[PDB]
Amino acid sequence: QPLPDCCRQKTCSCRLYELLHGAGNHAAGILTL
Repeated sequence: QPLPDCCRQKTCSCRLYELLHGAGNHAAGILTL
């Protein structure tokens, strides 16, 4: 999977993606399409 954006710009937590990727990864996969 893709790396964290906030981690690249250091504008927020990197594990932020894991939050949704674990509590609902499909939510982002479908909403994005």
